[PDB]
Amino acid sequence: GCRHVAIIMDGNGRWAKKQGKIRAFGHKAGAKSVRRAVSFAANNGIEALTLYAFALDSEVKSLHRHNVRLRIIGDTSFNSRLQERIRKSEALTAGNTGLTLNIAANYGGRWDIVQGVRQLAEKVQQGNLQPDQIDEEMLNQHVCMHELAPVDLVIRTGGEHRISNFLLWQIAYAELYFTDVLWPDFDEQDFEGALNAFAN
Amino acid sequence: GCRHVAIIMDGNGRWAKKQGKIRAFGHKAGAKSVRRAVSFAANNGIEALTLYAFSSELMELFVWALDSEVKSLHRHNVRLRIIGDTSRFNSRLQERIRKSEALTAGNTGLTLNIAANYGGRWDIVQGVRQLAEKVQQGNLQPDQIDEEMLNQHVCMHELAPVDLVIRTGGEHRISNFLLWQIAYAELYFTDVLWPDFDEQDFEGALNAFAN
Ligand SMILES: O=C(Nc1cccc(Oc2ccc(C(=O)O)c(C(=O)O)c2)c1)c1ccc(-c2ccccc2)cc1
Ligand SMILES: O=C(Nc1cccc(Oc2ccc(C(=O)O)c(C(=O)O)c2)c1)c1ccc(-c2ccccc2)cc1
Repeated sequence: GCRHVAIIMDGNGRWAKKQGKIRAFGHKAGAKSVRRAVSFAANNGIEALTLYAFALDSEVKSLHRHNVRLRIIGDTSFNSRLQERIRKSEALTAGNTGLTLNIAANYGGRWDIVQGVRQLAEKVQQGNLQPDQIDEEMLNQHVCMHELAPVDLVIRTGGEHRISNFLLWQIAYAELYFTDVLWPDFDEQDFEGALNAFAN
Repeated sequence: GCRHVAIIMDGNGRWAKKQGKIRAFGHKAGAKSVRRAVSFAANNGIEALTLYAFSSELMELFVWALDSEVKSLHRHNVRLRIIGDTSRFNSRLQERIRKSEALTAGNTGLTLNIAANYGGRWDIVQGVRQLAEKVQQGNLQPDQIDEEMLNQHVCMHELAPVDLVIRTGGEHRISNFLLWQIAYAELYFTDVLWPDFDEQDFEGALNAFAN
């Protein structure tokens, strides 16, 4: 019963340079693998896919047309026009009922926790909330994706075995799956394999 | 070149099940493997070792270890720390904890951290609450609260960062152990059950980290 999958997409650059091709060539194949993995998730009743990449404006109409709700997690506070274009893609797809897609942009798991500290750190400095009252269930309501299904499964491609300051709070009970396959190569069968690991 | 290792010790019960023995046999065997992992770490230049048992489904009866192992660890120059929500506990064994720490705090060999009802989420909530008082006490502008700062209020802030997390026993989860602290740590999962995790398995992990 897997509902929320998070992916550290790695090996974009490696994959390209192995073929004697540039940094961007990998990111075009990487963008194609992203889509691949998005249909796969939508078609298998995954409710939430969170992608970490460690311009989108050309994917938006396509994602909208595929019933995908687009949300950006991270520190965007980015030049003012871009921030408004991000809001416009969010709003556009806000009514969609299919897969929820979260793209990490200048995101950090520690930053995420911080942000949430401060939402409470002035829910206090306006005598609204007691230190004593501060608990987990609370702080959780103030971290990214608290409205979404809890993260079940975290996938990292590219062969490294670390979280690298992707989700920290959210991954307390997630399954963690590391494959050497580089992101541009990661396909439906790679994805199913991770899903079966969860299932066992 | 790895300074701080944290270990989720799992597979004690499966280890005994395998031989048709009750859980308790595995626990006794796991106790031995802990001693073995503590020596290894002291004699292989590790500065800090952080140990988290893992149930899930008798755990308390880490009182046994506290009462039986402390004076030996002191003699071996091991600095003993208990991390976790201990406020929960009975007064008298809260004192035993406090007295074991006081005994060993000036030891300059291995720092040994023992997780007792620890949760990575609890750790963070605790760090925060400290700050949330520092706000309702003047002192601190919430403008000011950043990563460096909350870091200083989570467990083990005064030690080298966690470099390597080992989890034995087959499962691929943190299970709410360290969270904030494992941000950049290497994660190492082996199917060896804890009672069988020896020097050679620990060496494998350290050699894996080194690349
Ligand atoms: O608790 C410690 N080790 C330990 C070993 C074995 C089992 C175990 O708990 C389990 C695990 C699995 C199961 C199951 O069912 O799988 C069960 C069950 O359900 O009964 C119980 C815990 C420990 C205690 C104290 C120190 C220490 C303290 C102070 C100073 C120095 C060191 C270090 C480690
Ligand atoms: O770690 C435990 N004991 C222990 C004692 C003394 C030294 C020591 O490690 C060192 C450090 C430095 C040196 C050195 O400097 O050489 C040496 C060396 O000389 O080999 C050895 C380890 C322990 C912890 C928990 C349980 C337990 C768990 C659950 C239930 C019951 C018991 C059992 C044993």
